[PDB]
Amino acid sequence: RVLLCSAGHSSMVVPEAFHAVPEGFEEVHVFTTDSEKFNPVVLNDFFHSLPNVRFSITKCHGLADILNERDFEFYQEMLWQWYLTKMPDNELPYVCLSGGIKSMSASLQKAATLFGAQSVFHVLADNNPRNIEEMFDALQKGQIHFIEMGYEPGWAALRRLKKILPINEGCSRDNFKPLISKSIEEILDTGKSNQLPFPSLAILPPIAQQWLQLPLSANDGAWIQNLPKVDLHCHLGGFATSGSLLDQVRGAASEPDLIDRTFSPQEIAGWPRSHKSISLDKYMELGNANGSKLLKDKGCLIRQVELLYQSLVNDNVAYAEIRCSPNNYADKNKNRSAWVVLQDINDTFTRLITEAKQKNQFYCHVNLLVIASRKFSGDLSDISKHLALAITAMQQGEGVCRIVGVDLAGFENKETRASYYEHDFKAVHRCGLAVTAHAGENDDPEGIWQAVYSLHARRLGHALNLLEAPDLMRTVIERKIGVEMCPYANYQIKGFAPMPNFSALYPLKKYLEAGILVSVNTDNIGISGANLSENLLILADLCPGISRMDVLTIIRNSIETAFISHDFRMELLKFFDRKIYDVCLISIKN
Amino acid sequence: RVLLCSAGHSSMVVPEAFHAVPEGFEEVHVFTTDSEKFNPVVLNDFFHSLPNVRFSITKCHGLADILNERDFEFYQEMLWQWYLTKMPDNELPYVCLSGGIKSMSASLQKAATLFGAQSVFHVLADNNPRNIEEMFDALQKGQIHFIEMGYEPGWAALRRLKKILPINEGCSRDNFKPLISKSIEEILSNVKIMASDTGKSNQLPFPSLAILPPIAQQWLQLPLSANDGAWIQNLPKVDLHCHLGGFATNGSKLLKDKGCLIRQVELLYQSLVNDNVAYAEIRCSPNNYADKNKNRSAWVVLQDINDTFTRLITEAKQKNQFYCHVNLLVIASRKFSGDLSDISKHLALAITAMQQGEGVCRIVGVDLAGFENKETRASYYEHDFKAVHRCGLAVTAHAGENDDPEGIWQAVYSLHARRLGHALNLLEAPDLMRTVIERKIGVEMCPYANYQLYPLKKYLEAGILVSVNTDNIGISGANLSENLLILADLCPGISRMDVLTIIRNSIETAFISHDFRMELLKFFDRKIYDVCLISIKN
Ligand SMILES: [Mg+2]
Ligand SMILES: [Mg+2]
Repeated sequence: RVLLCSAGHSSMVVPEAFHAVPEGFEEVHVFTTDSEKFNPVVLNDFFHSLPNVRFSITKCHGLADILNERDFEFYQEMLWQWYLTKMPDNELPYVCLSGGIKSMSASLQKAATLFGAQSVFHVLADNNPRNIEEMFDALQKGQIHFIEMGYEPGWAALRRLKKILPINEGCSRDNFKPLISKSIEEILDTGKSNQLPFPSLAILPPIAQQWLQLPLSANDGAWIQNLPKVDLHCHLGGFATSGSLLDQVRGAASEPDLIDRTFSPQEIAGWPRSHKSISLDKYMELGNANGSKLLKDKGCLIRQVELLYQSLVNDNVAYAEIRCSPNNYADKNKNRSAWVVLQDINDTFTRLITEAKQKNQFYCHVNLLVIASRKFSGDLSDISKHLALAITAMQQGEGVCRIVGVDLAGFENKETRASYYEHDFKAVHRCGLAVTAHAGENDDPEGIWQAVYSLHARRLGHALNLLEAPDLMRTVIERKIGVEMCPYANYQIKGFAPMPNFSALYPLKKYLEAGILVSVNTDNIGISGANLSENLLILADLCPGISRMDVLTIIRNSIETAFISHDFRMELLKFFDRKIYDVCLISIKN
Repeated sequence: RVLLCSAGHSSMVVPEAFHAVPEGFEEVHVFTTDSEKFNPVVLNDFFHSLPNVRFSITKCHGLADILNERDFEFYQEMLWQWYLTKMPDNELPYVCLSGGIKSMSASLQKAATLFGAQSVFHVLADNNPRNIEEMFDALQKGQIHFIEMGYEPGWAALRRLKKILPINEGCSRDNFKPLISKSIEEILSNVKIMASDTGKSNQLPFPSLAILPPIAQQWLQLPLSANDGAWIQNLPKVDLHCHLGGFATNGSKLLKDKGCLIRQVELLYQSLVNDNVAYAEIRCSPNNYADKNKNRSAWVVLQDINDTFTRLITEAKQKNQFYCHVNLLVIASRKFSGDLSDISKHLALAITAMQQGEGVCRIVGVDLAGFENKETRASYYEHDFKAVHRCGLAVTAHAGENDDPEGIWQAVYSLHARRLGHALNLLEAPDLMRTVIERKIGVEMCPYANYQLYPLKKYLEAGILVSVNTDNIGISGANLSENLLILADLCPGISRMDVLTIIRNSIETAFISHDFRMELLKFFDRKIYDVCLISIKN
């Protein structure tokens, strides 16, 4: 073990602390001011009798004693740097405070309680011995007291500053940034006080408990990636659109002869950070290289599903729901019916889940979503076909990758407000499925009312114009209705701050403070060119002033709004709680 | 602003610390041991020179100095106790550390880190001044120096130990108890359990009261005993279903006048506060109480109810004493054939009444109670509810006691009832269980009402947001604390955790605004924390 000490007038308190553990101590490292009242020769001869005990001596060069604010802050930053440098890599260092005047003793105590120490304590003797032949009988008589106030874990993970900040033993106060000063300066609203999800978030030391409340920044990439996230609006057809993913899915086709390798979607400057707003038609056009024209192949379908699952696992996602269009990928020529396609995707996902779980690795439990599209070019019987297919998949029953519900989506040019397609949606609720609705992407605030009150839809897509219907806000809020929303996709197809020639503000922050159960999603990964992590991170320059804890409550809302069973909700909540606790403990160790 | 400092052998710290802040302070408290070396006369006269600010001296009885482990632990306990009796109620205080020898300096810094402080600092003087005039002189020359440390927020949950013991009327060594040691050991054990185990580490399913001692959590996991009556009485509660007219059992025959209604409302409020209930929703019958011959319309009666309730709420709040926010629900008695327009009248009255706006008490929803029958199903009144949801109201229902499961289904889906009354036989339709589960439709079930095997346990296992209510206090002759008490013997194997789950489900199913729900969550969390932390000792 390694012990640390600081003393003033007293010269050999370190030997007194060296008997704190009856077994003994292994390493000794003492840091103190440049005052001459400390005697290094006595400590040297004391520790020379024990060669097996390492004895390293360091002093505050250029500072005999603390006298003013500048001297105090200089000594504080140097002892901080020495403390980060000198602790054991995996063990908390030992430390004692039986010596030194108030300033350095308090500074070392605060540094120890902020980083952590194996045991801080005090050693006092009744007879205040001056020579070793005195403290020998002082400890023999028991006069020396081993004053210990309690174990001090500190922040179990903060020492990343040892590496992210280069170790510089020789330096002055002229160049140092106290990140801790910024993390302490502003700590203490009702919301951030009591919207704490994941009850274990009350357990982290007050440093982390308040750090979670700081505004989110673009430099938060590793931490946001290391969180377990949830995606609820993902289109499988838009996963692979270009690049290595497209090459891999194309090469896995059963018959590569009929693979159109000539088409190539055009580039958008700065994509995904579009230099200007884009229309919906071109947004679908960028996904023309994939979709249904290429995914008819069974091998292509298997490769796409496996690649999507692998990417979802790589993005640290723990639960997801996938929107699929089984009818679009059916082909009667090869006896590839829509039901067969859905069954194959179910078996593939179940096999992937089982093989990931059997190895006790990280896996994202995945459930499907069927798409009852607007059915362009008429032929609305496919709506009933899709509902029947979903119902059959739902009472299929056995398995793990279950179908949870249906999705209604499509173009808003037809002006469908959940009334045209209401004539058949009555039967689905009897079985026990769940209904979403892509409503009001750019339409009037009227259709959503029937979408929630006649369709009984528990989720909404986008609905970015909800801010102008406060009456709709109130009824949405009381009914606990989730709102799926895609940051990058909406930003690209509509335009929001801060790109030039636009004044529209992203309604996310007001949606959160209102209390709408909004869950951030990614829509089409390949076309947008951004995974869940990037979509979450873009909120920094999308909605300024947002804090990490709003992200945490967004994740909690995403858990809440998923069409899943109760017991699975408890288990997933427990796993998310533990994982997120470890993440905020260890990842932000920076 | 409050200054706290330790007194050793010299009067150096206190005046320089008091004048260190340019604005100055208002309350200053200094802690010291039983040592006769220190003198209080200088500080006494200095603070008497400025009597506008407050000052006090606390002496650690029976301890002149620290000479062993027992002496130091006793001093630390009394220092922590003096600190906790001396937090300002809301704001964090300032701390000066330069007093005493390094031992009490470190103890005071530990106290500041543990309980949080506004801005702790150090004070040093080169010339070691002695008497007031030359302290002032040295401060004139700028020899004074304040060494600011930082701003510790501290453990928010650990500022709540003032409730268990402000002071033990000057405890002696014979009856001394290390309560602050209990606090520090509970928090360190919680952190160590978090860091060591994983199975216990991840469960944590509740509002972040995880910071109780592990012994407290183990006691909570234990099943209810019939002797926990004091504990449940002390816990804040919520009564989402209470009928005003059935308290003094009355109603149509007696309450036609005005003074009787006022005294009934006051009695209901007094009884409701008497049980420490923080929130309740009341269903009333304005048409049953109107008197046309006296020019007493139903609207007038409802306005009088709202006015007396909000007046009482304001009166209770002005005293800063514990008060119970109450909202009103307009009943729609299912009178069937008689005066079929009464239903439309009641809903229209509700829409008009909820729009009054100003008033802490308001109308948040309507009720569908009345004579239940197949003809009285939800598919009979549904022509009239196309607009109650349009104006943003809320609807409850009472079905399942003798009705049919498809009636419950249509009530859930046609009326879009946010809540539900009774429906004890919901087990026999697992499909209905799933429908009520995923839609998060609450259930209001009163154990005494059905008492006059109970499946509530199975309801918690499945996941119904079950709320326990009084229905009608008077005819049942029991309050909500009694209702919670019957669950012990009435349902064996019920754990004290499920009582808190019932309370939480009740506060989620209340027809309340988002911000009001947020405030109620915070207040409920603080109150349950305090009450369990107090009651675990006894
Ligand atoms: Mg979409
Ligand atoms: Mg009742």
